[PDB]
Amino acid sequence: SLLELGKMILQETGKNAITSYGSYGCNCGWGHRGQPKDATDRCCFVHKCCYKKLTDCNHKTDRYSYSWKNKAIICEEKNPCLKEMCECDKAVAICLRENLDTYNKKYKAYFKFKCKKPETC
Ligand SMILES: CCCCCCCCCCCC(=O)O
Repeated sequence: SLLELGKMILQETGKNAITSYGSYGCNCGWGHRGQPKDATDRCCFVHKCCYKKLTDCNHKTDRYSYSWKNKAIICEEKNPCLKEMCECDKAVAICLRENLDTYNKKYKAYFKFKCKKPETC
């Protein structure tokens, strides 16, 4: 669920997920995908594409089990779909942390309506 996603992003990036990524670029947070503005935004593009494959569960509302042990995310979910959801989330948290070097506050509250049509997943 969004609960787990936000906890993973805070643990890896050190940033509040809604404030920093809830409206970042053309792909992070609310809305749909678009042409990424930078690397942080490409992370969220990949994340949303990763979510489209989850037909047997709900990425928004269904919670799953995971641990923050030794500064690393471990998915401890046995439900197959919720397991894929956890790995989708884990991937974006790690990806965003890796691109903290090029994170720019200008994209923080992006006007997502002017975003260009996204490429296919
Ligand atoms: C625990 C706090 C709840 C935050 C959950 C939403 C996460 C922020 C949205 C941006 C993540 C992304 O799209 O890559």
